[PDB]
Amino acid sequence: HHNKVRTCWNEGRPALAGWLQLPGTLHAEALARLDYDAVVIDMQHSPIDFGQVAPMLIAIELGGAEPFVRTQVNDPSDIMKLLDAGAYGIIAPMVNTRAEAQTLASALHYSPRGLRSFGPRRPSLRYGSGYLAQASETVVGLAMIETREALANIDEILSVDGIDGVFIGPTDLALDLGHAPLVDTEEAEVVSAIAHVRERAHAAGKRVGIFCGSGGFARVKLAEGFDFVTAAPDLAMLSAAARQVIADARAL
Amino acid sequence: HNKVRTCWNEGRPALAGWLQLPGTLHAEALARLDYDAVVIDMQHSPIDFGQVAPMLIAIELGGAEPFVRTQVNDPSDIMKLLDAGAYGIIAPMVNTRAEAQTLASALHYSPRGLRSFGPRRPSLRYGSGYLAQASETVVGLAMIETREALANIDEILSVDGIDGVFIGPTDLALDLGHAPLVDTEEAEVVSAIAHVRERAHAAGKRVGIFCGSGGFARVKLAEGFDFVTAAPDLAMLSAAARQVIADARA
Amino acid sequence: HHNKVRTCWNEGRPALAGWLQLPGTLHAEALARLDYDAVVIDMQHSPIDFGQVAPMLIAIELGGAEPFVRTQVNDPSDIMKLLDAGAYGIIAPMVNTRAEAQTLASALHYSPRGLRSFGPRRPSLRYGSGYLAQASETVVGLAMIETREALANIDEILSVDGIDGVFIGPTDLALDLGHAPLVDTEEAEVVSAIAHVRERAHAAGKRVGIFCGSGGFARVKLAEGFDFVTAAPDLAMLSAAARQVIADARAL
Amino acid sequence: HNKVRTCWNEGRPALAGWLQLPGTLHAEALARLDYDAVVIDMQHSPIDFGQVAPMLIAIELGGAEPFVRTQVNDPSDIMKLLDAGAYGIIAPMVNTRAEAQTLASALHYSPRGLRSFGPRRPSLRYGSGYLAQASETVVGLAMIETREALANIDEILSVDGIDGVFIGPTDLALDLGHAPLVDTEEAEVVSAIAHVRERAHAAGKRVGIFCGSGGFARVKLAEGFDFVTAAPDLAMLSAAARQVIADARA
Amino acid sequence: HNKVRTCWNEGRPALAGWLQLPGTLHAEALARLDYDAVVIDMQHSPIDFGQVAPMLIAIELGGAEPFVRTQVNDPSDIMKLLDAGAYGIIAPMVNTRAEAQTLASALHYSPRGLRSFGPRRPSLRYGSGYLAQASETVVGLAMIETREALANIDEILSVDGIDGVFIGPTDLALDLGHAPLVDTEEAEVVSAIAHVRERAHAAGKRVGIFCGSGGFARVKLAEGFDFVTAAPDLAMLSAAARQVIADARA
Amino acid sequence: HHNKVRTCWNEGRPALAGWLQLPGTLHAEALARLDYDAVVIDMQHSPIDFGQVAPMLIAIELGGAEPFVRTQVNDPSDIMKLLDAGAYGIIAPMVNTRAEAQTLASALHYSPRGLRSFGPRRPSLRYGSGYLAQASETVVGLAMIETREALANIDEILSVDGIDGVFIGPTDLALDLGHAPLVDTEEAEVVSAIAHVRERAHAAGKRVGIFCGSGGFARVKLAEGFDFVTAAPDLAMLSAAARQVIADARAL
Ligand SMILES: [Mg+2]
Ligand SMILES: [Mg+2]
Ligand SMILES: [Mg+2]
Ligand SMILES: [Mg+2]
Ligand SMILES: [Mg+2]
Ligand SMILES: [Mg+2]
Repeated sequence: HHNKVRTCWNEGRPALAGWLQLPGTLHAEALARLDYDAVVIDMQHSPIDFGQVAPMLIAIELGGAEPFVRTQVNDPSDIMKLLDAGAYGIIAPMVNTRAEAQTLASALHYSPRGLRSFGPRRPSLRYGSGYLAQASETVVGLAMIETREALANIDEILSVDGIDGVFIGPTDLALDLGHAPLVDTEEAEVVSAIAHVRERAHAAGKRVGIFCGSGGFARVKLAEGFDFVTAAPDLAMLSAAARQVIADARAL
Repeated sequence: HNKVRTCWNEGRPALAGWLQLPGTLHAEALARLDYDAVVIDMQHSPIDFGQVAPMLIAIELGGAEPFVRTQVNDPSDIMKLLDAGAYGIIAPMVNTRAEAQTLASALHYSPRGLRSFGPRRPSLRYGSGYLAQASETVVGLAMIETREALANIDEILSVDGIDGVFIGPTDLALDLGHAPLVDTEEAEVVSAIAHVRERAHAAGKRVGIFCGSGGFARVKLAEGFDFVTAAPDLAMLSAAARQVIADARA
Repeated sequence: HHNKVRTCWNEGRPALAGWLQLPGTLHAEALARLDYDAVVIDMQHSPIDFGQVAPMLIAIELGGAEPFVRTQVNDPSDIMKLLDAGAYGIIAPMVNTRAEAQTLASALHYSPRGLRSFGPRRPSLRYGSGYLAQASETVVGLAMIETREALANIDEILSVDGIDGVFIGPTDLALDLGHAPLVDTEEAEVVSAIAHVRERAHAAGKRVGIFCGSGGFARVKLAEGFDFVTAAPDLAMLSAAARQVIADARAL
Repeated sequence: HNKVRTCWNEGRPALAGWLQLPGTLHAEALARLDYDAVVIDMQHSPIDFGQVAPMLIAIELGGAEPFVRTQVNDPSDIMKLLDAGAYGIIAPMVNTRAEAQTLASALHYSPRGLRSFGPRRPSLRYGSGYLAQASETVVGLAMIETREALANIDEILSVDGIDGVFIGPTDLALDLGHAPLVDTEEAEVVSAIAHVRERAHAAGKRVGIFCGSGGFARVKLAEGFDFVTAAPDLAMLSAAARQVIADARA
Repeated sequence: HNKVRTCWNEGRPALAGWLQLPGTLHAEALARLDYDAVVIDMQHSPIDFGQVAPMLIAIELGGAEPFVRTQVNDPSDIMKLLDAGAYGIIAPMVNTRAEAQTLASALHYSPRGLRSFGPRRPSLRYGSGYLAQASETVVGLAMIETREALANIDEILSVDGIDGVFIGPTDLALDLGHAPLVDTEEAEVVSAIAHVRERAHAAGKRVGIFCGSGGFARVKLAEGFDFVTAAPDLAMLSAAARQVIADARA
Repeated sequence: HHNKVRTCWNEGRPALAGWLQLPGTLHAEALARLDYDAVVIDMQHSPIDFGQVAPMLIAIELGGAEPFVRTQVNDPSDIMKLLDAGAYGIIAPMVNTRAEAQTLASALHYSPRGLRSFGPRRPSLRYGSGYLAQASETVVGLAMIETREALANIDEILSVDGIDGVFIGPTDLALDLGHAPLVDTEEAEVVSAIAHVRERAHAAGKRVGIFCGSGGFARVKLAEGFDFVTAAPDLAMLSAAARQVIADARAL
């Protein structure tokens, strides 16, 4: 009867999250049982549709981790349907303006605080009769910052009461600033942009998250005071592991 | 051409992946690494027929030979996988000559076996001359994972219509009264594994083995195993995630 | 070769409809074979995606009931794809303005009456060569009224020629008015709002539907002159039935 | 712990749900009611392996022990369900001691049976010490639904590796030449059902029964049945919908 | 009523479609053409149980009798398809009287067979009086596709609980040592096919045959075949696409 | 390592494409192996959802043909998710204005040329390390012209740099102009409209495609200089073939 990421935050500690681009329940449960506070299912840069995300949310919850979704788009009706299927954290792409941040906030909260439609199929099963009283606290909402425009509008995005804060996509931010879309990019202008967003989030009393492609990059981001750190995509970790196993099998 | 059979014909072993996670994306990505084949496990996984079918397509596009470790040595199940573009079969619990003959029966059209004719995907890969070459397009391995199979190894290896045997060493360890540890050092299990390899090669047959690590796979290749699997997608992914979390949390 | 809800209406009788939040064809056919005129598949407050709705529409039609969908969102392209898969009734959420009611109407009718795209895969199989001539009559469209704004705009929503009328969500209307989201809410302000919408729909020569959580509430709504009454969600009926079976099994 | 086995160890019977409708949402909701277990029917339903797999997860999250009534007493099918987190098995058409031995063979690792080792989901629930306790994590019941099974009840009950028997009373009614009515009052069927219960308890074994109603389930619990199912999701939902329509239409 | 059985009772043969492509849309569209039945092939296709279930619904809505050609003559597989609204069964590799008896056992409730009782979809179509008429709602055909089946034709035809036999002429051609060509002119295959038809009609039983073309189907109907399939969705679609491309490219 | 449609165009030859409304991989691979340059999966006038399109794209690529998708809607996030699943051609419906053509272009190209989000799961596997350098060339984008409005705005639609050109839906264009939605319509006003669009596309140095319901109509469109010709829908070809087989089986 608590959001595990929110419990971390209430203790003044960051949350470490997994990141799934591969559909299915077995790896979802296994990774949820490791020392992850949450597991983010990526519905943007993956082949995971609604049909496949639904049982994965169940598997992550059984594993003991908070099920999160990175959506395809900041669409209120998509986000509401994931909340009612037991997604307890939302990362919405391409939040570039206050109005887009208000669109995300609108989907996370029942009236009067937003316009979330009422039919909480799975949250009512998890939280029971006392769900509606605490519904807003059961859900974490992060607006993605991955453009020049979002960078320019960061203080107006952070002024929106109904979002917990922001989630940095460093590779898309690198690409939008005219740099190589490198995994864990340390391009100086992108590093400055990322530090600026982190500073503005904490100045506004808001949370800041970041996508990492490695444990090493995630350690530095945790040391820099990021509230929500993801590492690393199941597909990238599996491909790296398989390459290494093959190299060791084939070695002289 | 069957890429495993090409390895063997060029005097080289095959290195194979091993999938317990359903889905096409990791299947294609691992197929594109330096694997000759990728085995889809339909026994110790939740992969049903519905999920295996597009995975075989994804492995083939990746450039690796799609293999299936079946739930059971059942001829009709094996025939449906062959017609869906499974070009290698590893059948569990082949403990007798008669069970090895049941496996062979499913891999070959009449007169050599009783494979039913309707090759939906092989006829697309191989074209109208598929029948003449059908037996050579498929690799069949009988699993050795019991004391009984170990006792009957010579009679299993006498069946002309299987390429040879595939050692399941965790089940073999368990059936011998030892811990079911992958890549075991247990003296009796190591002796039994070497024995099966020696008997397979003495009978002019191929021998494969399931491995949990690249380091163990290297030794098995050096010992002369024809078909070496390393390592299950789920085991590799869990180990990689544990390590990433340890690096993140210092 | 008739919409069964439209046949009820042409005889001056209301239609009684089922309501499915559980995916699958077996309960869909079984409930379609009961004394329901239609069966609504809920794609908003359920885990039912397009992949799962498609065979359910087939099952409801075989059962003898009119297949309806309550969509996730009033999106024309979503609604058109359901019509071409054999959805013969559409209930669109969050129709708060005339322009939003015009967006719903646009999806239900071929040019010149709307902008429905032509490729009627399943309706052409049901209706045969005479489909295009009667296509608009084969489909029932209802705009959902579940906000203060929709209540304020009810006469402008009802002025849209291409919708059959409106569908009241009483629980969301209760929540949006600052009341408890109760099943079959009788909160006085919500009861007044609901009676107002019914009066305005019938004054405009339009149909009014309502969601019910019970047979008892549905009987009253039919007695009040509602044209389209749903009762009750498969999940709620199944959970209530299971609770009662367990209570009888465990009794002294 | 296996929640049915905990009931039994604390001298209480288990009350179970029964699912013929595929999907996770009703499975979790019913699991969260006062059911000790929820049986997924893979025989008299359209539930295939693809659909059962996430349902077992949903029941476990709900707090109930996930059970499966299989299509057939097939060892390889049963082993794949155990490795997907089925913690109870009800196998149809167990008519002989040999068929009861086939069921037991699938539930236990060597030396006690021939269960293949690769416990994907049980190793996640139970951790690295799963092998030592694997047999106790699983409840196995042989179905009694024929005159033959009734005649062979003592020989079926002599098999040490099954917890006991599960009466399918509609099929038993049909095979005795009576109407296949659930919760039957047919004198001969009631006598046969009481006989099976008496013989199971005399052999120190558990007895279960399929029920169509809460009222019949109450009597079966009062008679000393260890495992009582009431009632199928489809039958409960159809009855509830008929009643709602009758109330709506006056 | 079973629409194939209605044809037969009115002294007419049935013409059937044949589906190797999964999905409901083509299944309903072809069901609405002048086919009496539509066979879903679960052997030489990637159609699993998950995909067959909604296809049976789609064919029934179309107005044609839904049939399944199973992967194997397995009673439990056949019973699950009957309870999902398969109203015709074509079982492969029926080579002996005992195998024909195994098919009959699955199609009939006790006392006539051992069909398990839980008719989910037939009870919705036929209502509470389904048991009394269940056997007549289902058409059962044993496949003849081997020299052995040909040799045992009289003993196969002696089994009262099958409507008759279904010739698989490509497999029969292959097992006789000929090219597995559909609609073959091979003298010995044509003689064997006529022989099976003559023996089926002499025993008061029905005979069906798989055809690759409308022209061959016309001849088989003129020869007195009771159940004629023409032609597989995949073969018809590929031929149609080749022709469209030839017309487009001049 | 080339888009097969783009290779045709670079040789000054048109591409011939298949058209799939039936879900599944087996017919997709079989048709891909015929003398088609591409195979279009229709996600608008079909029951094919994302879950079903994903393995079909794999099957078409294995067959040797370029996998294309006709989307349900011109939605950037939908189009991006198909590109990352190995859709290498996009046909977007209801492009009626320059701004709508700019919305399509925005989804097909990484920054600076558009705003495509970076996570190319399947294109990175096909193209390897040299993908980002050539990413825009790997993808073909066509705006659908199927309304009066699109016809009126054809030169403004064709002025958008980031689209290869346009795709004519002749049946929807017939319907929107107040004519019968006939397969391969030769309604004089529709034939004039279609010739006008073809002339304007080639005057702007842009490509023009067209949907055909027959090989005979496709031959004429190729002879008229259309760059991209589809013929014919799998469902229509299969139903026609089945009718003919039945007629031959039943003939005296
Ligand atoms: Mg609402
Ligand atoms: Mg055959
Ligand atoms: Mg259109
Ligand atoms: Mg084993
Ligand atoms: Mg039974
Ligand atoms: Mg992005």
